[PDB]
Amino acid sequence: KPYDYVFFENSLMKGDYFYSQAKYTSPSWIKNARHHLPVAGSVAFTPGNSLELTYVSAPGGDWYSEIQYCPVRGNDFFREPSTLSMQVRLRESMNAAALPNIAIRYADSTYTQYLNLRNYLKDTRPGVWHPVSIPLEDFGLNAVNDTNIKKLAAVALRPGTADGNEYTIYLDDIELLPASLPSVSALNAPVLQEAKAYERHIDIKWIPEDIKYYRIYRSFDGITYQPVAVRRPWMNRYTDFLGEVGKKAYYKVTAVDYALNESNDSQTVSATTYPMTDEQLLDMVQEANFRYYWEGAEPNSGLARENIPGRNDMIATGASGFGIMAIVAGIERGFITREEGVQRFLKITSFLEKADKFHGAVSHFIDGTTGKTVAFFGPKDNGGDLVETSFLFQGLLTARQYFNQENDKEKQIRKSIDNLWKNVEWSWYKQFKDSPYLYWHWSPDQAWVINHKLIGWNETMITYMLAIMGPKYGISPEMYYSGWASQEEYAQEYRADWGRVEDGKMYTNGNTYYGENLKVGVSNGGPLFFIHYSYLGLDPHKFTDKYTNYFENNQKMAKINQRYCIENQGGYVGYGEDCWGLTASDFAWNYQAQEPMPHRDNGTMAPTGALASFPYTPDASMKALRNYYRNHGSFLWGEYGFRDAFNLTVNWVSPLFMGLNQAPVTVMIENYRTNLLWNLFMSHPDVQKGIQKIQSI
Ligand SMILES: [Ca+2]
Repeated sequence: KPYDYVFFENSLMKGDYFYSQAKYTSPSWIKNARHHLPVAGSVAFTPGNSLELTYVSAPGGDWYSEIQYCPVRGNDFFREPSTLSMQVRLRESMNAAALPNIAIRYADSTYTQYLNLRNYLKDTRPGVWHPVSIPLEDFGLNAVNDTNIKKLAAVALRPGTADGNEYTIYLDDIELLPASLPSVSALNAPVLQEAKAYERHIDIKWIPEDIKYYRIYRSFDGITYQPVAVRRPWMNRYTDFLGEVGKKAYYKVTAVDYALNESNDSQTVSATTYPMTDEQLLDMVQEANFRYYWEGAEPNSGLARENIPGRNDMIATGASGFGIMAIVAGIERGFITREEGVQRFLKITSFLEKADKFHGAVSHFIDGTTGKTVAFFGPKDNGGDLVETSFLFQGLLTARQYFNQENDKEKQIRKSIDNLWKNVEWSWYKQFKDSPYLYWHWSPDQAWVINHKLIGWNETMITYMLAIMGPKYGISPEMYYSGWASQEEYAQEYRADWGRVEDGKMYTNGNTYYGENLKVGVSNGGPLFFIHYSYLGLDPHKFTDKYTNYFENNQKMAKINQRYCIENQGGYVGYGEDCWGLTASDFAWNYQAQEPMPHRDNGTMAPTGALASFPYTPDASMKALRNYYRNHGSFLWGEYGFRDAFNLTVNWVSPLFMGLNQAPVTVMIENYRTNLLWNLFMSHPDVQKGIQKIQSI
């Protein structure tokens, strides 16, 4: 599906808008918070909010503003646009010439020509939203399409007439649209299924034609409704964070087409928030994250999307393994029935049967509609990803132990998984017969070009575990020491290269951080997801190598991370006992692999850090959960659990939910609660054998 290339719809944060700039040279002025545009929460075309553009264009002064396109992982396919559409509202009547000049800033920081905004404003009456359409043509833009649209970095704004007066205009729904607006033959209300209240929020969900968005209406009395949110068609769900307990709200949803016609109302649903215990909070968090892998699954495969909003069709195989485990948990927790689960797993297993194999391994990314590998990370990564394969198969072997009933469907699930599992040629990923290491990747056409050795401490322990547990194409248990825990010079250098410290370059570490002596681990543990991914199924309580027991050591990493965060050397806003777990996520412009280390901390906290650490640091993780939900939920709690990351220091929250990050929360919560996934995985015969073999060295 194509996205609209949107510069602004709504700020997920209050106050100011991360993806904007506003600056000035006195005697001119533009209102800004840390050179970001203010977010007006009291006026909006698409509810939530709009951007406030309050300025003084004074003779001899200047101001500049821009609204920056927010890149989102996998947001690569867009409608071919012809127009820059905005909604513009003037607070006061004004000379139209005092309105801003407008341009588009390219990715290289050159600009289009500036146009007077007055020329696209039929009506300059204040206190009403005016649709504006600027043909891209008028900026002197040639044909815009997927190959070049991302060079349209920002909508730039400059003074009109320097008349020296203060004007406030509001800008909303700044986006590129096609010349021909998508239309719909009929514009029907979605079926609004229910409202589900929790403590601070109500979740509504509906079932759906190329509409623009759903508009959500809320009433506190059932009589008068106000528009509270919009949801794009890729989200059939809305999370209304009331922030208030015992609060009744009624909800009504309409569908809006690109012409901004509105369907009739859905049925009205209501719910009332109520106080929640920690148990209820765990349930809710597990459930919301589960949604990502259930209703949020790529529908053909049943598997986990890399991210939402992201590629519609691309599944991530590692995240899918995590999600598989989230789904098993979700069945046990009664979020879905076993039969629903079974149906999903029949689809999952049939799809994985058909997916491209690379010596039995899977690629990182697969197109869920075709089974074909997607070279999402570049043309070299177009074949097997053994680590992702291991994450997938950690999930599948867990599922295989779960679906143990003697019926034809669970038999088929089991059959399929056993065969998929047996046929992962782990040994192939040695590259050489005598390689001390597994390799991360193998390309069908470029062979070992990426050439990344699997060297711990990092996230890849389960890759070695599963490689060694593989019943047909297993590798020697010695590979755990020669590869994963390699003492070679090269492996030492590899560790120090990413770690930027010498600590843990010997696999073993032995240094103390925040009073915790870390037996194993690069630096003070690396991104905290290192103690999650390989330990969703592999029970770290039940694996001990010659250096350490892993629950003990992993738990130290969690505590170290929390203690770093409490200490908060960086002075980052909101870090503390209830806000910790530095780990990898997308941030504003790029991926970052954050750690409890100054050079890998910039104020960005991914909730998955603390939350998937539950089994290790339950109280600390429960504190995080409570904080994230009750204090930060207005921006941080969403339809698929917590947003991927947030940075209170720069006033940013992630626009996405990440396949990698949501399931660990469900799964590790579950392992803390019942040991479910651990017990499942650890009961697998091949798993037991491999562990025995490794521990007997
Ligand atoms: Ca808006």
